[PDB]
Amino acid sequence: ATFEIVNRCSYTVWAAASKGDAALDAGGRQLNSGESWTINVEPGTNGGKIWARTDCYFDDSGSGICKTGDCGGLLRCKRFGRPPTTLAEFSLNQYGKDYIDISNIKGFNVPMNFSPTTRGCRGVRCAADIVGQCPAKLKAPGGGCNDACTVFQTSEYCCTTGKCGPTEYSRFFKRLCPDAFSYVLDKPTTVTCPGSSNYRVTFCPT
Repeated sequence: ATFEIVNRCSYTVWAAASKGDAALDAGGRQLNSGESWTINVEPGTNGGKIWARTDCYFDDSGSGICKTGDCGGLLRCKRFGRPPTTLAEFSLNQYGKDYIDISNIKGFNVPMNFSPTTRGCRGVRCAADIVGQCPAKLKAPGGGCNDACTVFQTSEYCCTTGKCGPTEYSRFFKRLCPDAFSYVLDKPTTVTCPGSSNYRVTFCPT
């Protein structure tokens, strides 16, 4: 499957793509404002994610740091990134269908649209100014708007036992972005697409 990753932000981002235990494609790349990078993701990939990283520095070997979404200091991510990260999440060719969503469960750094470029389903979007509107206690000094699990490490926010409810913090993410997961047990906003669809992830769509 192809994923064109487009940075419409006025700032550089470093795109990242991983399934948690491995890179997808090269795993990451710099995207200056306006740039597009197309990756190939193997059919059947389960639990893939794409995200933006901000404020990165990498040496010539591809090792370094980012302020949001850093993945073990690598340009080319093999693992998931450090919150806060707005997440484009997907599982492909799962009993013949693909499934896509956006999640704020690991916080929000950069607005995003995640849409198919082929027929048969809708896209999803979280493009509101969550960083600007972020509750004081969730603001990350390194940049972005943390989720409450990251900040407070409670069973309720982290849904550790699988029984949690919505919270004042989750409700903030949900109010700003109804179409994204705001906590683990949120009413799903996952979209079913035809198996083997192709996609575009656009940072700063609006």
